[PDB]
Amino acid sequence: HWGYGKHNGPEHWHKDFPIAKGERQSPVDIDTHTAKYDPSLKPLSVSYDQATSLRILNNGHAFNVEFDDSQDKAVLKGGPLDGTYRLIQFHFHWGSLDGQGSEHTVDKKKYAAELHLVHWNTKYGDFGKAVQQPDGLAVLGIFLKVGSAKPGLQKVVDVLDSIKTKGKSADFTNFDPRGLLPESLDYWTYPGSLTTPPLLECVTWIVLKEPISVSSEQVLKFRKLNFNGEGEPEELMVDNWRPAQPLKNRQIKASFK
Ligand SMILES: O=C1Nc2c(Cl)cccc2S(=O)(=O)N1
Ligand SMILES: O=C1Nc2c(Cl)cccc2S(=O)(=O)N1
Ligand SMILES: [Zn+2]
Repeated sequence: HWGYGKHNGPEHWHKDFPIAKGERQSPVDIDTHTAKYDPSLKPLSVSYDQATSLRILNNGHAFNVEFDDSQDKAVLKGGPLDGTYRLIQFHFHWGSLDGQGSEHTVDKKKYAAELHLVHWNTKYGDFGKAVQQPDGLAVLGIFLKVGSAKPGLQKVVDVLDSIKTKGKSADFTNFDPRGLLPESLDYWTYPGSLTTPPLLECVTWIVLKEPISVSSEQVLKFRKLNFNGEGEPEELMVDNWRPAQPLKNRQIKASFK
């Protein structure tokens, strides 16, 4: 099964998922000098006030905080998007060391981690239908650097002990994802894909320019999670990131000068 090890990692994924070598794969390096300001891009609208978190799951690849997406409660609109996209889950990718972990890079710089807030286009009715469409998902990507703690992350950090191993879940209600956002919503955007199998080319990527700061202790706790199930040999959940993929025939657009 695919993963992040030497014998099942990103360089192997194309054998089961040939779209891994496709025309709009993610992540990519964001070359800040080549991204063009697009004055027709609108401000992002992030409307998370009525978000209903439900559960946190270790799925063997990351941990996902899942939301009730059966109504328009937490939605992303505006920016490059047409229509309304509903928040379904968020998760992170992170490194074994503070010098790596993000999937997107900025002028080849790797951040310590990257947050993905995953939303699906309500015109397709459900997430499974949306991933079959070129405009089915919008993923809001936020970089994490190590410095001061992020207060709004701590409730996530403190439940990770209860979902150490693959397949474990825990109740995770009343979590407010607004506490994970930076001050500015300036962003880069481009068309891409899921960054794990099935690698479907269904994502409008919206990557915020401003990172959030998390503490060394917060990210150290991410690194105590396990890829393995309970009662299996312990393999720390670290370096669960895909490296940058060829940009090919795409342009990255900036919302800001
Ligand atoms: O600014 C840069 N940051 C890097 C990081 Cl964070 C990791 C690897 C390579 C680079 S880089 O040297 O290409 N230039
Ligand atoms: O690793 C990732 N896997 C995803 C899956 Cl499986 C579903 C949707 C969005 C993502 S993601 O591209 O945001 N990052
Ligand atoms: Zn992701």
